[PDB]
Amino acid sequence: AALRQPQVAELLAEARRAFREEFGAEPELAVSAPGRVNLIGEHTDYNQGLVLPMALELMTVLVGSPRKDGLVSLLTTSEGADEPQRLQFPLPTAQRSLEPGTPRWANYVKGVIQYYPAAPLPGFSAVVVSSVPLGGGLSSSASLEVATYTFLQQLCPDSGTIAARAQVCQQAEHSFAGMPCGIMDQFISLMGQKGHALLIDCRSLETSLVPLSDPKLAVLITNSNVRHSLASSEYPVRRRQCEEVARALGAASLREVQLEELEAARDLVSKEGFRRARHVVGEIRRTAQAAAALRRGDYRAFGRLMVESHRSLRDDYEVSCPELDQLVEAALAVYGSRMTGGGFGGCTVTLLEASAAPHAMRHIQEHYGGTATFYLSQAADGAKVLCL
Ligand SMILES: O=C1CCCC2=C1C1(CCCCC1)N=C(Nc1nc3ccccc3o1)N2
Ligand SMILES: OC[C@H]1O[C@@H](O)[C@H](O)[C@@H](O)[C@H]1O
Repeated sequence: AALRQPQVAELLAEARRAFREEFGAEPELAVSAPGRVNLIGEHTDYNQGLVLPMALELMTVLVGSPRKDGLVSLLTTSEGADEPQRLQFPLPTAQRSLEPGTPRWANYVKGVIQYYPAAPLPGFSAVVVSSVPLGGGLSSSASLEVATYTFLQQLCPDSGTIAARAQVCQQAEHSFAGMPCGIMDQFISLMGQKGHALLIDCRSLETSLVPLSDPKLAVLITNSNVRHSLASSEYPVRRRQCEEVARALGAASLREVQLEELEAARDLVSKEGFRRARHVVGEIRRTAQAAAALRRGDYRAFGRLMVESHRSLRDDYEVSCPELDQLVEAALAVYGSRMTGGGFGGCTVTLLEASAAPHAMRHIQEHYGGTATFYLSQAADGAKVLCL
């Protein structure tokens, strides 16, 4: 109906024309980094827990060339970017360090350059494009962080690990966008592989690539086209009260605490507090079950754990919103459905039979009060490079 096609050949083609227009030469490099859907394991990554994301064909592309003048020149063409669409700045030095400011989309690139571990980092000219809906809950900011990082490696190869690069991109998000994210979005955008979900242990940083082949099974992502104020503001608050519980219970994280251990600890925590822990502590177990459900290829089954996720995010972690609750109702008539990412708006993810839709999308559009947009998501590759 209103399914947005990933248009990735078109997206690279656009970036290249805009580059040749803007800088008077053919760009030497293309990189991409995907946005992401989390299938299951919400608000667990910063509780040293488990997540089961996959990477999307929705991506951010940098096309660009090194410079010799030690300065960075950026053009973005992504419609929703705040103005101006261009920014230049000198590379940071021991004296001058990059600072967050205006425009906001540039803060992601600045952050990553500021924390890039390797040297010498030369200047560069780049066009930035993205088919990741900006602020839609599919990690537009992680795709731009990891796209930038991936471009910096072509200018000055790091001798790093996947985790060190994820932490760089994550620090850019903390310091330059004031968003105190865990490691999920960066990790999946680095490490995603076509036809696989990526089970991440956010305690050990051991990762599994779980085949998601079977073409009988689809993932429908539905953009609510809503972002509530509470989003930016309430994520840190949830994180802070996850620390208080861990503090009180002598646990270095909520990973190390067990549902039986917290049931017996109702006395020692807020009703807000216990409700947030029964989600996390719970929400870890079900991601482990889901993982072991995918592997066994039971796609009805971890419906339950997915719908169970949603209920718990909505009733216990209190980070759903009426729009998310009702896209779920609309779809859940499909193996399953739940909010995905940080919540207070953005997208749901629905695990249906490929054949089922586009009845899901006749029905969601015609039973969602807001504006639905759809992606039918193949599990995608992570960060990529194409020499031009
Ligand atoms: O305002 C917010 C708060 C919610 C989270 C968030 C945003 C904005 C910040 C900059 C203006 C647009 C919206 N952008 C992103 N991600 C992003 N990915 C991009 C890829 C290419 C170009 C620009 C990009 O911005 N995320
Ligand atoms: O599942 C909740 C997730 O929210 C994301 O939007 C954030 O970037 C992740 O680190 C994770 O905390």
